[PDB]
Amino acid sequence: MDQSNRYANLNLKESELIAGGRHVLCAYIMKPKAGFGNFIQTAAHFVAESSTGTNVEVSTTDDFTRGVDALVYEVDEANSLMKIAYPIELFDRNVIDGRAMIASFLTLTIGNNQGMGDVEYAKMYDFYVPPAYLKLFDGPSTTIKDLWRVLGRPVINGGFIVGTIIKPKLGLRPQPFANACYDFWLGGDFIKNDEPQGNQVFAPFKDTVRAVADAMRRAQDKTGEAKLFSFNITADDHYEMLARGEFILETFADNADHIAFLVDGYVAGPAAVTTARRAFPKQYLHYHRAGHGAVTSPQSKRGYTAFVLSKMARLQGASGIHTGTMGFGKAEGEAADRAIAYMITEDAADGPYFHQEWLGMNPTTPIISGGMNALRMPGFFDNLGHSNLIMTAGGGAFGHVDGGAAGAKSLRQAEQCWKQGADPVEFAKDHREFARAFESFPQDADKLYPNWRAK
Amino acid sequence: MDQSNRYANLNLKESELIAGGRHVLCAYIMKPKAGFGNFIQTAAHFVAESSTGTNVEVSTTDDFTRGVDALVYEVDEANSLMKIAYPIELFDRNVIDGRAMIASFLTLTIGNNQGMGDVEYAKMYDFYVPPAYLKLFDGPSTTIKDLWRVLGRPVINGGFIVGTIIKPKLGLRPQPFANACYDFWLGGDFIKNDEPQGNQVFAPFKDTVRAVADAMRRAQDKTGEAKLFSFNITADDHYEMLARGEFILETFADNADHIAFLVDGYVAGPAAVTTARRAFPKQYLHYHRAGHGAVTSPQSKRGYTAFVLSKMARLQGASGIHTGTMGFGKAEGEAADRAIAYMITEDAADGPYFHQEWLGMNPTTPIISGGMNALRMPGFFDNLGHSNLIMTAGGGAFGHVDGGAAGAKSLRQAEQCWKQGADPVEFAKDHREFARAFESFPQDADKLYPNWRAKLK
Amino acid sequence: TTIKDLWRVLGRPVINGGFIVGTIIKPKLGLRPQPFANACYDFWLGGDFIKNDEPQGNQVFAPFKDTVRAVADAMRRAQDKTGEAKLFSFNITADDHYEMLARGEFILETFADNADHIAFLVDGYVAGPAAVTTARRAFPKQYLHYHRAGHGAVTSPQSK
Ligand SMILES: O=C(O)[C@@](O)(COP(=O)(O)O)[C@H](O)[C@H](O)COP(=O)(O)O
Ligand SMILES: O=C(O)[C@@](O)(COP(=O)(O)O)[C@H](O)[C@H](O)COP(=O)(O)O
Ligand SMILES: [Mg+2]
Ligand SMILES: [Mg+2]
Ligand SMILES: [Mg+2]
Repeated sequence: MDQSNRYANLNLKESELIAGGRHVLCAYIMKPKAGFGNFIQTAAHFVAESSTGTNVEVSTTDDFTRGVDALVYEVDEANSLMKIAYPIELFDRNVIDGRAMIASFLTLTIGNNQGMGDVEYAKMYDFYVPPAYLKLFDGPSTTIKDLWRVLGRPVINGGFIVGTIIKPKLGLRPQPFANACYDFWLGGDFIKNDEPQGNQVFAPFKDTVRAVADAMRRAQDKTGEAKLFSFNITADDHYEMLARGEFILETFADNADHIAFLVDGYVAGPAAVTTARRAFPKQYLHYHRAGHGAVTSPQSKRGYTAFVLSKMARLQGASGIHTGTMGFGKAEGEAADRAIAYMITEDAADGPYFHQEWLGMNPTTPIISGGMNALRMPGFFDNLGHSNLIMTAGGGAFGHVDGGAAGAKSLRQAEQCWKQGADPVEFAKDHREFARAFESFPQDADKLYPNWRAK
Repeated sequence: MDQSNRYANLNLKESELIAGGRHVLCAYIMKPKAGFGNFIQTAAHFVAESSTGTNVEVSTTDDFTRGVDALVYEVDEANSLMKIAYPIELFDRNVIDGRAMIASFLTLTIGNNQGMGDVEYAKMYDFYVPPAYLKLFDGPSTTIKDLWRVLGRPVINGGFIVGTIIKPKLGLRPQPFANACYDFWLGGDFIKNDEPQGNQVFAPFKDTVRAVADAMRRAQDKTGEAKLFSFNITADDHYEMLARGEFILETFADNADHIAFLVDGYVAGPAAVTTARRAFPKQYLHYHRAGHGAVTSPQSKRGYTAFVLSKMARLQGASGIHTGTMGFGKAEGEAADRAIAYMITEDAADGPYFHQEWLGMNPTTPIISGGMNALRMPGFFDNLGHSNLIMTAGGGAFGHVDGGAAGAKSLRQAEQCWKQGADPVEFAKDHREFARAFESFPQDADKLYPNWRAKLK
Repeated sequence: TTIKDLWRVLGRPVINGGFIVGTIIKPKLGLRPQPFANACYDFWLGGDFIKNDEPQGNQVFAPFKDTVRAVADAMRRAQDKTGEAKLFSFNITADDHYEMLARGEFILETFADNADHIAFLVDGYVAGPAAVTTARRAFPKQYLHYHRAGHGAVTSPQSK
């Protein structure tokens, strides 16, 4: 049944909808399935299933309901483009504090409409949130500044935070785990649990946290420098997350503010992210996005993009989120992904379709990870334009021929090489650890630098 | 770099892995991306990124780590098949009660491996959980039995629960909302919040809960029959969910056991499902899967299938989950989806690759929804084989020409027609509400029944 | 929770899983933490199930947490020795609702991966239904073991 006359108003202007500040805008790449309605008809049903309607008319509908209908206000069949305007009154609010929830946003904009039989596929590429709705989100409470302050760095442009992931992903018992932490910290700043590390039977949570706490104290006493750790506290059970978080902070004691909390936000869900954000607002919230690739991949024409996921995470209150290597690492990513970083860091930025004013909402740090090492870093920073971020290199550090500590220093020197604007191969002649990264990863060295070995 | 020698052991036999009861098995349909390694090489890296390794060798690796490596134990490149065995020691456990978490299962089996550059796509179609890992999951604490008991039905095979969704999806104010609830309950049993309904500014949560609570009392007093309602309590904030849930139960008072709690488990995540499951174990947990289509659709070759999503939901403790209309409704689905229903309801069932014993773990109700009406119901039931379930028809009920109450009765009579094995058109001549469903949805009636008008009016 | 859940842990059929061999640690009171745990290990070499005698808890000569830790170790040792699963029923009876939570919560964390091997015993007749309900609602996933000490005062045929 055709509901275009109700759910479609292409005479509406995007500029006025933004100026109004009473609508969330979303931009989709949608394709109707063969044997049903044309583009606007299918788009109309899409809007219905995403706001106020269903697949048939019902007597219970009144004029007030019609007033809050979402509306397709712009379409371009030749590019499969479909823009929809959602009145902000549609989105659910907390009874307890009147604040917004991303779960309601997801349910309407990217929920049931992903299972429509008359649609072949549809994927959100961008969305706009007006001021009245934006200010109702938590936003980040801790930022990279709080990490800079702990490291004794300038709170403004404090610079690059050298990081790694403890590898193997799983298998290290408590003390072997802590030993690797100590080694890396002799040359680096930051360490995160690999995403699945927690309370495995061969590496009990409390024993590992205790061993790492010891390793931090030993490393700090040895180097005279502050060291950071990001603990995975992900769990199905809200109270398990609290239990883990509380034990960590008590255990680390005077080093409690050296701690970040990692949450697998995509698989555990927004509910888990909000648990950490609200229970531990004074601890850096580290959003790990494992599993996101199922929808965000360009290979997928469903769900939403990495850009959308990142923008949402900032609203949820992620202190930092993985944004990818932007084509310079091992995972799917493009140089154009730099736009994602700007969107989560700046107070004003452009998306693929919408300009977003953030109204002083705190930034989310772009966390760079995925097959990175000292050799690949200069190219990466060139594409982004800055190094005010956290970069973790698991294999890149612990895969160094001279050990984790040397690996750490190679990452440090790689960024110093870019900041000096020096040539990597020439730079290497005065920095062994960086030069030794060439021998550690000769295939990367051969591709990135053609004749590094002779020179 | 090639890691086949470490992460691949094709000499392992599946029967031994199952008999051992120390491995979670997963079956994927994977395709390597062009310009990298062959199938087994790509499969090896996939396993590494899904268990103990990364894209390069590291000095920190010891033999104990190698002892817990996941392993590719079966492949079929001509069919793009890849089976992986995960040692159960890899999966995270709660510090507080030593129980399992689905979040850890997802992180390893379907996490980082979905973003691999050397893989074009990979999708989980089935998984096996041994007893030692299975018993560590919550499982459902409430089942349809408890809804049957309230309705005064037999607790075993209590039969069909006539349901609907309040439509419009959003827009009804508290009392107009409650009025629609009263109308439907005159002929039906069950009503659920549409998935986004909650605390909208035009329909305050507490005002609506109070209005619906009043409507239930009026409808039950009117019909002398018990009536059920499923409230959406989804929220980012764990404490918001508790606040909503606690207010509902107190408000309904002596009808508190008539209440189910709906959670948008896919978009809100397992954390939200577990909050409801553990805070309110005595209330029927209604898992709404909105958004699942992004990965479960056959159009997608990433993530996991609807079968996997449903199987996980049983472990998480869903009292019921939407399983789709199996090709008979408005959403993407196939007739073969009946197998999903069997997997979540039976104590033993076969998946696309693995046989699963549930060891007495409680069943999860298949909740049928999505463009269903009285006309489409007989066909759906024929494919499934039973009607011991909940079916909700929003448009099918409130889209009835004679109103929501008539709509309810049409759904009731439609199911009565299938169990009696009667001819729908002939059945209609003695059942008005069912007959009026033809005139309500003539397009469906014309295709499903060719000359109903001649046989009726 | 039912016997089905105990059968599942023991690796028995969940339907008609059969006889669960059990005992009570004797002396009723007097055993210090390690001698207590030693008796647990001994019995578990041939049996499945062990319950605290009804008054055993936090006596000054057998601190609760010290004993819980010792039994947990004994369970691991017994299970490693026999390759068989072992069950224990801890008395968590108390006047104070929050004491019951404290005992139960400490036990489950301590036993960790063996947490589902634990049953909770409550002296339901003398402590009352309130204590039974505390355990039932706080720990629905743990086998609730109702001990009826004192019941004889009214239930005895001698009493009318
Ligand atoms: O498990 C891993 O692979 C990593 O620890 C990187 O390890 P390596 O440094 O050894 O590659 C990260 O979790 C991924 O980068 C996540 O991907 P993303 O940031 O794109 O979400
Ligand atoms: O919002 C809706 O469209 C529904 O209320 C159906 O309404 P109608 O009865 O009016 O069609 C259900 O939430 C969908 O069935 C969900 O799909 P699924 O069950 O496949 O997850
Ligand atoms: Mg990782
Ligand atoms: Mg719905
Ligand atoms: Mg006794």
